[PDB]
Amino acid sequence: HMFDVVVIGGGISGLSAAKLLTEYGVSVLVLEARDRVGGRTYTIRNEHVDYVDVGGAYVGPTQNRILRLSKELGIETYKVNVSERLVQYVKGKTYPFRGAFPPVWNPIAYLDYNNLWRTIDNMGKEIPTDAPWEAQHADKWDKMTMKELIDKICWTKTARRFAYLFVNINVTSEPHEVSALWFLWYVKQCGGTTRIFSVTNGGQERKFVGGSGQVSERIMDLLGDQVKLNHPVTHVDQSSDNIIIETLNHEHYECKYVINAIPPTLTAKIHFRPELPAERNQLIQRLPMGAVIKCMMYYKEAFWKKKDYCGCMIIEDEDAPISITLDDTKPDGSLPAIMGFILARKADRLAKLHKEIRKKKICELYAKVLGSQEALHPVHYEEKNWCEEQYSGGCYTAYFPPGIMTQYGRVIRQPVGRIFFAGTETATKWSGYMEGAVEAGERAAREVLNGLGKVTEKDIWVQEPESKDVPAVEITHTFWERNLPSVSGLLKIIGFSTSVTALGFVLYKYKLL
Ligand SMILES: Cc1cc2nc3c(=O)[nH]c(=O)nc-3n(C[C@H](O)[C@H](O)[C@H](O)COP(=O)(O)OP(=O)(O)OC[C@H]3O[C@@H](n4cnc5c(N)ncnc54)[C@H](O)[C@@H]3O)c2cc1C
Ligand SMILES: COc1ccc2c(c1)[nH]c1c(C)nccc12
Ligand SMILES: CCCCCCCCCCP(C)(C)=O
Ligand SMILES: CCCCCCCCCCP(C)(C)=O
Repeated sequence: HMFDVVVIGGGISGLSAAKLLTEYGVSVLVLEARDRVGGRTYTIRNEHVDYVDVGGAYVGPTQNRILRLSKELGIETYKVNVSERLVQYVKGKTYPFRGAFPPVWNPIAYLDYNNLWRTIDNMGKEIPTDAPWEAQHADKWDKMTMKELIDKICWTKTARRFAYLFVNINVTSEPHEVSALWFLWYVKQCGGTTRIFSVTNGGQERKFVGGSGQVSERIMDLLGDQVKLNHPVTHVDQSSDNIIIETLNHEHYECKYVINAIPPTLTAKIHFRPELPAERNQLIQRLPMGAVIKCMMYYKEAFWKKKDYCGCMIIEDEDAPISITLDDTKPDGSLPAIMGFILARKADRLAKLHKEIRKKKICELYAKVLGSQEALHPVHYEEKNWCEEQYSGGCYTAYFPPGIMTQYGRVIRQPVGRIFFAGTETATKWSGYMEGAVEAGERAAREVLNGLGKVTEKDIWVQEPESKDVPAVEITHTFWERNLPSVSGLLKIIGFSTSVTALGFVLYKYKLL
């Protein structure tokens, strides 16, 4: 019952924190609300699936903390399948393709699309990773929704529609719901558009053998009985020098420091004393979670592979259940599966259906999309609705509605007295991700170790050596990607050379050429 540190939450962020503190000889108790660890990562194990991640799954280049943390725990990664053709499903029609983004054949649409990604990334360049509210344009951009920005950026309908999907896919919410400032920041802090969206050399490159649930399971092993499951913290009281923590079953723990390692929306329910600053209380009640239902469809045979598809479908169609999928076949070829997400508005919609109506609907879309009736004969179906996770609030992460970032956002990871705040939402790189959970756990641990006098100020924020197993190849854009004009830019240029072609006709008739 008496510890130096209590960590509230045994997600990756909380366990990381607890694991670091333990290395330093500090006593830590982790108080985990659920009957398991790992939080928004959850590897289910039954004999239908062997194992499957129903929560966070993927890792890739530049995600150095999670790779290092997982490697040290004896967890191996494997590459996501992209040997075959990706597909785009738009307007009833399936378009196979290669590369990260679907091809845009229409020349004007192409300039639009191209300019959209470059502009997302250039606008990002201005946003400080760790102080987005300090952006030169923070106030202006934070007032916009991402729908407004997209519609301001994009002339074509294709580009707009796609960009709205891009939003859904990344922040599992609707572009009208999210600040353009926060969204530009969110893609920036994941490496940019190409890194965030890609499989190869991107955030979706890899998965863990045996599941990402294992990152948390094994740290809980190392911590032994220093991790208590079924202890949701309901009160935290730092009035006196021993902080008193109370759990839902009325147990009391005391400690010198607390690391809050749960998302904002759950932070918002803890009864703190003294009360948190009023900015902070506003902040943490105004960050909603996104909406995802992760659905895994199992088949006997990876029939998509026969048709030369990898199982990655980018599904751009309002009435389709799923938005995006990946092959989820086991690394040795066994238990073939498609992983699909139901995202944003569509998740809230679909969640009101029965499971077997959701199943049926997904199989039908897949038959349609992959053009094969074999899609209608799944051998098993696994799903997790994160909207209905009481100790998660939703997935993958919190979004910032317009206004919130410049109004209350500065204090997102500021300590309140001896309470330090971890959780992926407070990470500055790959925040929203398992990677950002580790950055944030280890940095809060270090904030506590600085307090205990065991680590210096300089040492709180430590950069991760690059993984040698999964190194980061640099994202490059072609000459044409860099320099093609936006639609609007075309018009400017064309006006300049219709004009001048005219003057070369004035000069030619005058004969002064
Ligand atoms: C469907 C899904 C897909 C995603 N895909 C990916 C992916 O492919 N790659 C990736 O990197 N990330 C992905 N993410 C996000 C990733 O899962 C999270 O960013 C990461 O797990 C968050 O870690 P955390 O430690 O910060 O928070 P959490 O994992 O939420 O940990 C919080 C912990 O606190 C507990 N808790 C809540 N309230 C209390 C309380 N009051 N007291 C005590 N404990 C409490 C919870 O039970 C939980 O165990 C996804 C998440 C989901 C749900
Ligand atoms: C471009 O194709 C995909 C496939 C899966 C994901 C994706 C893009 N972006 C994702 C994110 C941000 N999280 C989980 C899965 C995916
Ligand atoms: C002046 C018109 C602009 C020219 C650009 C058109 C590019 C289309 C072909 C590239 P893709 C392989 C389909 O992405
Ligand atoms: C003068 C206008 C015509 C320009 C030709 C268009 C070339 C597009 C190729 C696209 P990428 C090779 C992927 O960057």
